[PDB]
Amino acid sequence: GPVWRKHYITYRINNYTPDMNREDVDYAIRKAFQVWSNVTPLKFSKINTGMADILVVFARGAHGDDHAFDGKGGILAHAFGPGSGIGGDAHFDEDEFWTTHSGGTNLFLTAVHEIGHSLGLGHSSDPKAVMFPTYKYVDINTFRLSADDIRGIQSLYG
Ligand SMILES: O=NC(=O)CNS(=O)(=O)c1ccc(F)cc1
Ligand SMILES: [Ca+2]
Ligand SMILES: [Ca+2]
Ligand SMILES: [Ca+2]
Ligand SMILES: [Zn+2]
Ligand SMILES: [Zn+2]
Repeated sequence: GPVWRKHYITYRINNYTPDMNREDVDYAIRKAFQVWSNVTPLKFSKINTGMADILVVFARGAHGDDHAFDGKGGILAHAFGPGSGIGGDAHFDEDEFWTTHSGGTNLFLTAVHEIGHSLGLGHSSDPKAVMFPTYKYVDINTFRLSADDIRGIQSLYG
């Protein structure tokens, strides 16, 4: 399907969850982008004003697209594949409790998966893949993409 046709990609954080320290949100998102730039030719840059390729949004319930959120649990986040406008954007359900650790829902881990979608990946049937569509906490300090994730992304880029 669709991929970004350029190497320099921008992101912007639209708003911040009150669940976390601001700096921790910035760092979780930055690290999640780094996971993918590690294994592709892409470069990601945070911008503070204007139109970014990938807008990161925290919202609850109905929030202006065809993917209303469902309160605590269930759908944690969703993202749109590469394209103009809302293409690339990643939305996180504010009815979750976002964290830097094993409590609540880990923002970094969720964001790695969502950014996969923002870059054009679909879901994997392999439970070991970050793109497996079921949330399960794993240690973030030593996180690695599965072989399936790497072959998926390198089928699109590089
Ligand atoms: O992209 N959104 C989805 O696939 C919807 N499922 S999810 O929110 O439980 C979810 C989100 C992110 C994960 F890493 C795992 C599960
Ligand atoms: Ca939810
Ligand atoms: Ca966009
Ligand atoms: Ca919340
Ligand atoms: Zn949405
Ligand atoms: Zn998904």
